[PDB]
Amino acid sequence: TTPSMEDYIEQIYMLIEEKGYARVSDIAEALAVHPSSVTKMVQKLDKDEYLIYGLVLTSKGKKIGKRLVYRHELLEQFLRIIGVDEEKIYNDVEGIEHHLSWNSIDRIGDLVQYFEEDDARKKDLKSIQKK
Amino acid sequence: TTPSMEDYIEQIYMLIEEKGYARVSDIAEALAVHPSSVTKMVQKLDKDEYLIYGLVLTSKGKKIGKRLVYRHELLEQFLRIIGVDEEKIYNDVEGIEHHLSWNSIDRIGDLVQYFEEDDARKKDLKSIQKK
Repeated sequence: TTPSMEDYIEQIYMLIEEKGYARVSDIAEALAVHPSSVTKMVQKLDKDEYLIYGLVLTSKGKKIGKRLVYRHELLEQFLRIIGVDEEKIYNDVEGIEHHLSWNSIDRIGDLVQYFEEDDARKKDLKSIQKK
Repeated sequence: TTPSMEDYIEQIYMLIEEKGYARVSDIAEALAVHPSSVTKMVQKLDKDEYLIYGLVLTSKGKKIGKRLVYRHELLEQFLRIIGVDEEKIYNDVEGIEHHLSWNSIDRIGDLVQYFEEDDARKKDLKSIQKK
């Protein structure tokens, strides 16, 4: 499960949910890569049984894809809550998402919940930045 | 300033602070890489003027090195504070450190300060994990 493989699974999952299907051409455009690079990964994803062949995810691929989408969203919410400039959030998440253990993701989930459940906490955090 | 280059500068800075100098053999062992690779990277750092040649950092290299060590330390503090298993922290930081903008680092700094000025906040956060 490499970072690249994860980016592909996350994108395929999102396209299926968005359009109802995922074409190699839409993946190439979404990730800004050459279609041959897409064909190579797709074959690896099929061999590793994450999907079949247009592109259809297996239960294995769907489970991981849902987790990857959840992880990405959680991390954007994390950086957003702590005050990171919105414009910078996507690129940072795209890079760090692949290097956090599930344990760290669980704890970041708790941290997000901590601030989401009581706005007063968000206000107090903001006060720190103000200094 | 690629992730690999940053790992090298971080290690060189630390070795100089640790032993007083940085041998190529020590950099190789520290990063678990073959000496040949170290030679190649050192030539690049020398060209980009981060150091001169044993290995002595320029003010440019020292400034970056200090910030990289600070960044790594802050990130360990952050994962430690939110409850990540200590054994998992180093590896997560090693990977995410290169993918966080300075804006994200500054905000994580404020977040760590937020929890440090009131133990009650740490307690409330821990309760969420406990639950």
